[PDB]
Order: sequence, then C-alpha cells, then structure tokens
Amino acid sequence: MREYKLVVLGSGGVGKSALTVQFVQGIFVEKYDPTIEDSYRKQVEVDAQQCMLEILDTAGTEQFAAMRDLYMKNGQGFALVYSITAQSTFNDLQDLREQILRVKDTDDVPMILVGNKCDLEDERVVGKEQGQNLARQWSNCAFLESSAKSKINVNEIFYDLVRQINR
Ligand SMILES: Nc1nc2c(ncn2[C@@H]2O[C@H](COP(=O)(O)OP(=O)(O)NP(=O)(O)O)[C@@H](O)[C@H]2O)c(=O)[nH]1
Ligand SMILES: [Mg+2]
Repeated sequence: MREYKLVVLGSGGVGKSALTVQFVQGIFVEKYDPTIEDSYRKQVEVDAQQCMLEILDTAGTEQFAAMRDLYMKNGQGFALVYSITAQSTFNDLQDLREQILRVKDTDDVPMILVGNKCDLEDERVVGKEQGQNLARQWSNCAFLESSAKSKINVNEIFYDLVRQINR
C-alpha cells in the first residue's frame, strides 16, 4: 500500500471541507465553519490496489499567500476547487495554480480542477464550458463538476489524483 499526499485548496466557501468530509465520512456538512487546517488519512482502493491517502483540507481564507508554500512543496496532487456560484472563487484559481508550479519548481503537477456546488444550477455563474476551457489552458488538466451535497463526482476527485500520481 502506497501513500498519496493530496491537497484540497481554493478560496473560502467553495466546499473544500464538504467534499473532503463527504469523501471521508460519507456525511454532508451543512455549516460553513472556516477551516484553519485539517488532515485525514483514509485507506481506499484505486485500480485494485490499497492506497493510503493523506488529505490536507486547507484554509480558503489566508492572511498571506506564503502560508501555503510548505503544503504545496509536500503535496503530490492538488484538487483546485471553485464554486460554480461564486465568480471570485473561479477568478482566484490562477494565482493558486501559479503558486503551486512556482513552489514545486515544475510545469507538470498532478491536479484536478473542480467546479463544486453543481446542484445549485439556479445560482450558476461559472459555465461548465468555462471550467473545461480553463482546465484545457492548464496543459489539459483534469476537470469535473461536483456536488458534495448531491454526492456527484466526489470520490472521482481523489481517485483521479491517485491515477495521475501513478503515471
Ligand atoms: N448546495 C451545496 N452546498 C454546498 C456544497 N459544498 C459545500 N456547500 C456548502 O457551502 C458552505 C461552505 O462549505 P465548506 O465546505 O465550509 O467550504 P470551504 O471551502 O471548506 N470553506 P473554508 O475555505 O473557509 O474552509 C457550507 O454551508 C456547505 O454546506 C455543494 O456541493 N452544494
Ligand atoms: Mg473548509
């Protein structure tokens, strides 16, 4: 069983914790309690192998960007999450992507772009094609739309990072 160091990051309120807790506990967290930093270890199976996932659930609201440097250096795969209902959270993604690539000093890092809250179609402001096209611009990055609430594409976020790391 191999270890995989995964990092969930993105701006405040996008559902990083809701996705992570849905994945780990199978429960949807309705409260919005801002994260400082939480970590989970979970044994899962991907492609018929036991995998030990270390999942870092990070703060969306940081005092300064350099707070993220260490977990970027240590992380092997990154789920960059925005909310399809929150324009600013999509806008914020480029800084985060660039910071990962700078800190890890490389062009190619396992990553998936996640448009969360896809159950809130009435409130959608980020189009699906918009998200797909950003992922494409990011050197054909993986992309999905998820819902922690409706349990859509939650496991797939983490499984896809494992598969990327295995390449
Ligand atoms: N309808 C819906 N609501 C959601 C989804 N994900 C999260 N939420 C809700 O959005 C709010 C913020 O979620 P949360 O997981 O705390 O976001 P976060 O990205 O971890 N915030 P922070 O960066 O401060 O830690 C919560 O009220 C949560 O229930 C989703 O897929 N659909
Ligand atoms: Mg959180």
